[PDB]
Amino acid sequence: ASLNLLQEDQNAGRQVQMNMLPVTPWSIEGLEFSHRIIPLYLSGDFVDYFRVDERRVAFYLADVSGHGASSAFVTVLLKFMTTRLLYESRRNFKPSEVLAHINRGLINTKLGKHVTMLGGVIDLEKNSLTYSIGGHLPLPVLFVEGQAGYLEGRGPVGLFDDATYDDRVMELPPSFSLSLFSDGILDLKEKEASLPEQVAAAGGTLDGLRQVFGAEMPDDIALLVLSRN
Amino acid sequence: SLNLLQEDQNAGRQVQMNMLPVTPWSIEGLEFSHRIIPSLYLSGDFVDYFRVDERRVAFYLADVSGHGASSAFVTVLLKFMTTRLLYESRRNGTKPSEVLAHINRGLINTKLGKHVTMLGGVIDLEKNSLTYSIGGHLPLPVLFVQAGYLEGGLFDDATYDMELPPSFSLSLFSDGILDVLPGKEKEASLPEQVAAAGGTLDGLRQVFAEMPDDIALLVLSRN
Ligand SMILES: [Mg+2]
Repeated sequence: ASLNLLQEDQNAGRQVQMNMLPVTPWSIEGLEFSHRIIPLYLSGDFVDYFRVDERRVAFYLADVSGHGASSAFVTVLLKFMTTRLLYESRRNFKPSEVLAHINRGLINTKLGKHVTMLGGVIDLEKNSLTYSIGGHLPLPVLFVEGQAGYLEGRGPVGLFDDATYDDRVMELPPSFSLSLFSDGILDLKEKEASLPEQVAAAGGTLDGLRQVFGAEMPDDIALLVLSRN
Repeated sequence: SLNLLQEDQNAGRQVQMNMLPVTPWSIEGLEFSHRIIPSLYLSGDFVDYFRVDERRVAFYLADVSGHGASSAFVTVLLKFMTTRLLYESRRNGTKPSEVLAHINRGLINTKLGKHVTMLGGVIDLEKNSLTYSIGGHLPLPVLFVQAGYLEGGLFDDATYDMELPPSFSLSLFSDGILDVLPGKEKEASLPEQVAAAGGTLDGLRQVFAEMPDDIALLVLSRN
């Protein structure tokens, strides 16, 4: 079947991204990392979290412009740049500077695609969380004791040559649950921004609640939940 | 259903159409021309060639494992690494094998089951010297003057490793070969033969399907 072969070609691209993303649930030093990406097979949403010298933990949720194959190639680039930077530190950092490097790579006529991502670096020893948002995507929702709210911040998404990126630091309670979301919200533009903050609270902050969803979605949907308690 | 996926597949095709240089493009007497014929829209075969301080020129022909979307992702990766390294290098410069190694380190460990097969070459315009470095088992480049092969990476190993005539025409080829003939070893001694008796230019490559494997060829000519 003609459709058969191209669908085989598409699932070869989906199968290839599954290996690229880390495993879940993955817990270290009390922090549990869990992600759920729901792709037309090839997604523009990609989440990645890696260990750094057992002292610093980094993670991000990125969504490339639109969806499908076109944007699926950019997620490949991001995973390369990130892991590469670590090795680039040599055998022998404000995240802002990372989103900047991510930015420079995109600008050089690289498919003319821009990615919106939320970057977060956590110091395990001093319970410090330094997050840097570069996109206009729905802010992160951290959860404490039955209540949740947005960690607000402004900006460029990496399509301008001048960074102008600003990142903020925040300390972590003994029991916390940060949640990162993609463009999809259905799971009034701004009356829909208040839903996630209230819905995430009232609902089980664990990924277990997020898994319950499994007719495709207009835009790719992907979430990352970091919790410790 | 199918029409939607077709429109998504065509998007990945148009993005790679601009990703590759224009043809034919000639500099200092050297004419670079390539012809990539995808089987399923998205191809694993990618060719690229760029200027380097107008003294040295780099070119390569890559074939990622298999074909389609899955392998199409790696080509974008190769395209980035190369143009980025030149921005990294700056003044000092410093070997096609050394770059074949930078590409090597990036792919392994960050990727599973998608190794690259490449024919690397850097030519010094000033002294008429071409430095070739092959890392894949793909069909050797076919020299043109009578033709002939040139003597010559998923593993952690890094074992990756000439004067040129006044008139010459080197040609790189993919793993795919259609000879419309009845005749592996005999099909490897034929390219050198068919390439000679046939017009060395892309002109002939332009005239002449689908799978099993994607087909792409790079032709560097000088006369
Ligand atoms: Mg999107």
